[PDB]
Amino acid sequence: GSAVPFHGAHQAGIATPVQDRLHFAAFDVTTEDRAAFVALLKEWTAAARRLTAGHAVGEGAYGGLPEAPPDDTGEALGLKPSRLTLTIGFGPSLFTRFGLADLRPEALADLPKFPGDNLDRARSGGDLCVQACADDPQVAVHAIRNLARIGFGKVVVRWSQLGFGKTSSTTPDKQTPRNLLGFKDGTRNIAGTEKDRLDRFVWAAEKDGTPWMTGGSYLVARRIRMHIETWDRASLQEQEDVFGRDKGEGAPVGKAKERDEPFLKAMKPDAHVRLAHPDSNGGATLLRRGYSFTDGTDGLGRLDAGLFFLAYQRDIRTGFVPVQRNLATDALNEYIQHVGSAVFAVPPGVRDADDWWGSTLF
Amino acid sequence: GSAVPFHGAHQAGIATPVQDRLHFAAFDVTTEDRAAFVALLKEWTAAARRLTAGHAVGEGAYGGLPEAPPDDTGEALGLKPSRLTLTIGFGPSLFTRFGLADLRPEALADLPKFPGDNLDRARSGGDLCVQACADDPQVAVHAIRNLARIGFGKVVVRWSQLGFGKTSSTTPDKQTPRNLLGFKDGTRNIAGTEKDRLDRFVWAAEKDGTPWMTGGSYLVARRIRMHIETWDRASLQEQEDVFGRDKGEGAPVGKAKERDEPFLKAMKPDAHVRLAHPDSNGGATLLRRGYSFTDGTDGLGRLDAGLFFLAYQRDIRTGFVPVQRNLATDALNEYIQHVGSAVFAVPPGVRDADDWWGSTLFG
Ligand code: HEM
Ligand code: HEM
Repeated sequence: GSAVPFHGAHQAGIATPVQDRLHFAAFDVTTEDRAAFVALLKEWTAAARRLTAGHAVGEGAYGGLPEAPPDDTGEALGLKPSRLTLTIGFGPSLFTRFGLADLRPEALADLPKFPGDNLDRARSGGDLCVQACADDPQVAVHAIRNLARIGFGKVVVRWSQLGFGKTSSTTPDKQTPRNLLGFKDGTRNIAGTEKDRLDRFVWAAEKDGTPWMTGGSYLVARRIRMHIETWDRASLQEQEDVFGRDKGEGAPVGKAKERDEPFLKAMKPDAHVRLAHPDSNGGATLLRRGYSFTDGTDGLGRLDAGLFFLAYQRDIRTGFVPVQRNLATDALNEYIQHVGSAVFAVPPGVRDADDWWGSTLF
Repeated sequence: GSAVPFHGAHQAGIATPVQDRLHFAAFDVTTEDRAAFVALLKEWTAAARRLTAGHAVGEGAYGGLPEAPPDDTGEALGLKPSRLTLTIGFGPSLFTRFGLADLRPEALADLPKFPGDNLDRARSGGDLCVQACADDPQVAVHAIRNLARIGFGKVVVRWSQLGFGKTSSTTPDKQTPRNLLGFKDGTRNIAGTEKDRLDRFVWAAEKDGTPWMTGGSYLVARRIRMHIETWDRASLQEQEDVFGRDKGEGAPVGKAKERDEPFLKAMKPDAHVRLAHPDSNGGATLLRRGYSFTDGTDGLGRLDAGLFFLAYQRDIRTGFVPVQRNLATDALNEYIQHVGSAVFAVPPGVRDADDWWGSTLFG
């Protein structure tokens, strides 16, 4: 139930232990007035300081003037902070506004088309994003709803995604969660304690070429549908061969324990783990932080199921792009389809109580 | 505690403690063969016994023959029972199959059209339901996914709804949950401790007319969207006047504490509490067991959120129908819309290890 500190050199919600629930929103900007947009970023930062400490925004949820709408919508009253983090990102499309064209980072690369992509344009892209993670879904919905309300007239929600359960780990000391295919997901990630690996693979550095982004990161979001009818009729051996790990323990093929190191030559040449491993990709390493979803039925008698994949990296060109390119022959492709995509530059942290989201850019 | 017993005179999931999360699924039957359907009910009961104890279905999720699909899909390995309950119900449309038309209970009444209804036919009705409630949403989803798999070829999933209430790890058990309008929700309800009130208002009795249903109950489900962005622009006074209770404490107007008994004459005539109260409805009293939902955002950027309303009662004609009829002029109607509906007869409990869901109906 405890609070996660909001201020720092980096934004929380990346290296932080992964919380149980997600509410992710992408917004488009509707104002052309730079000063008005700056005012919004400041007001949002002030609200985020309240929300992440379990307090109501503005003057509260009740006890004001009877004839005015309350400043806070009130549905998180009496709840703990529940490890809420709020992480903001800026999309490539933002940099066509407010005279920002020459400040777009090179590392904020547009993704190529990948074989098998079927991207819905309405649930792709976005001028900006807010990732809300918490252990209580009500706390996460409250945060997104109140930010959107404050932004009325300056921003609109483009698309959103809820995640009911995590499929990732930044804490190797704790149990690794399973995805809806029934396999542990998150064994070989980057841990929040691994400061050297975070500096090498996740945080942007001054020397990388974009000063305002120092201490930030780059985010790729992919909405992935899972063909569960097809998967659920596969044999146990087929399932294990797809990944290169056994289902019950999650050990590499031939080994006894989850955290034993993979021996790649024992895996099939199209096994997911073999293709995705840093040693297969010139050392490229990612911080994975995704969640499972189910959005009803598919209208054909079946449950809908998928994975909302999130990865953080120091440079999109040296992280997600080489790895996903190497997955062109993945055995897993038979059972999944990418149906949504977005990239964002995640700025540095809010240093103290006088700072504000995006201050290094604006 | 960690598990809820499966066996009993009544099914669990009605009077037993309210769990943090819901996965509710409605199913349509595709077979015409009565024997095949009975065999499914037996297989589903065997699976439910395993699932509610935190065990995998059948021979397990791994360690069987490599060339066979696993019996259990594996996504709940390592999780706890999580207070899982599985509650089955039968829709009016099931009774047009298997020669059952003369065994439909009179208390399983079709609902009338109510003012302002905008029902999506695709998210309404169903031959069967399974209500899966647990404190961990992955435990609930795993249960529905595996029942649907076991049934493939005999049933399909018609519609599915996820919901949430409180998070019990961080929120005290005695605190009333708030709904997404920011008001406390559940103050004046039937509690599972009230044995006599359950007998009077919730459980079907033998003398009610349908012997196979003795110890069962009747369920109404309504998916109710809230117009969140319109509500959030209303004044504090307007929101309180809609309900007849204050927002901070949830006390009735003119009183000081949440649990103070209401004085109906102090509320506005079309306030929700005044219209819904038993004294306004000839004594009609309901067990509410609903869950909030937030599904995402719609094509206009608005939040697709609301209340998945569930009510249990001894007879639909003397429970939900009179009360919802009385809400025709409710001040709350400005901010909500009913967009899905279904009714089910929930049979009696599974008595012991040799009994099965539906045994009193099928024989
Ligand atoms: C529905 C889609 C996916 C599923 C079900 C899935 C599943 C898994 C599983 C079960 C593991 C093994 C345990 C672990 O180390 O985490 C794994 C590893 C991994 N996955 Fe995926 N994955 C999916 C999509 C992706 C995508 C899109 C990428 C990147 C483009 C990716 C990158 C990785 C990486 C880098 C590893 C760790 C390899 C290593 O260093 O040992 N995965 N995945
Ligand atoms: C989105 C829809 C609804 C919302 C937000 C809502 C909200 C509330 C609230 C805040 C209360 C007061 C606290 C309490 O005693 O629980 C209440 C009471 C009540 N509601 Fe509703 N309600 C909704 C729909 C319905 C429907 C559809 C019915 C029945 C057909 C219903 C029946 C009642 C009853 C019987 C009470 C208790 C009144 C009493 O005995 O004091 N509600 N509701």
